[PDB]
Amino acid sequence: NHNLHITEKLEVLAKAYSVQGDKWRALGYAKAINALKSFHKPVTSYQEACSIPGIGKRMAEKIIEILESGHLRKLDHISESVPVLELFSNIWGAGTKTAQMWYQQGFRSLEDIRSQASLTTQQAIGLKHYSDFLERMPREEATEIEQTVQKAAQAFNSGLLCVACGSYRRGKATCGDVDVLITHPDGRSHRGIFSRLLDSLRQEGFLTDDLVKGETKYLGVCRLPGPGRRHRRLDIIVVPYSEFACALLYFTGSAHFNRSMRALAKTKGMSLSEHALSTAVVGPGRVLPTPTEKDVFRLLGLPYREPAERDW
DNA sequence: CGGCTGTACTG
DNA sequence: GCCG
Ligand SMILES: [Cl-]
Ligand SMILES: [Cl-]
Ligand code: NA
Repeated sequence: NHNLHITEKLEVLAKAYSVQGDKWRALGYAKAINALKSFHKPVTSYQEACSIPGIGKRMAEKIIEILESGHLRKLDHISESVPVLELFSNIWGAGTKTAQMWYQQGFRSLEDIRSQASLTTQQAIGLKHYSDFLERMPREEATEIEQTVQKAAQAFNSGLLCVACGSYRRGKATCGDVDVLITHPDGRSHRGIFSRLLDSLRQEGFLTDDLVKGETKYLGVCRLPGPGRRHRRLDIIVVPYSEFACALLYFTGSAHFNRSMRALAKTKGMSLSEHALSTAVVGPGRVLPTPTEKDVFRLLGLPYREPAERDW
């Protein structure tokens, strides 16, 4: 990580682009920043800069200004709105467009939002849990959340598999949120469970707010019982057994891992989703058999990677 | 020039 | 932003 002196300046620029909705430029910055964060030695030569994949002409030119001047002149033309747009867009359910609208309307603080903004149902929940949603949890707590869902689900059928995915499954010490993936080996007994499970978890007082209720995926808010507990983001997903491996892969991530794998599948005339690895349409396309995650890797001509190896 | 992943909610 |  011999990077700090350059990346710190780039991240400021990156975040500005992000919160103002210039997602593609922010992507380039993210990737560039990630590369610098993983190069063996500190960057010295302009040519050395280009030498790195993810860093090109313009990023090189910028890195050179940092190494020399110790300051990047672009960081001075960042709209003063940025901190407020970040503040506003950290409300779950409010993105760049909402943040900008609120800013235009003269709002500057969460007090302004609370007292004067018209909030969607999701945004009101997001504001209520503003601080909690910015907090990570120790992985031990993710374990408890998993078991809470598992115990509730297994009440309906002891054969149900319940797996917490995301950074938890990638073996991280802390987790931003928990995704519990649920299926049944017999390809059938997963049906019916979804709505009953949610209602059970709600009656138990575990689910405190619902954000999105989809057909097979729920997004909401949970809190474990007892003192000193925070509200945590929880998704619960139910999939037929045939999708298990692709869903494990997707819900495990990371984000960059997922997009890279999808990009690779596309180069090979395939398409990869949380549902299946398919032949490209580029009729509709054929679902390729993938009973395990290894199968997805092999079909893409990749050696298997354990969840901890997918933390990109 | 233009893709940069592919999915599924809300209202 | 990067890159084919
Ligand atoms: Cl542009
Ligand atoms: Cl595992
Ligand atoms: Na948000």
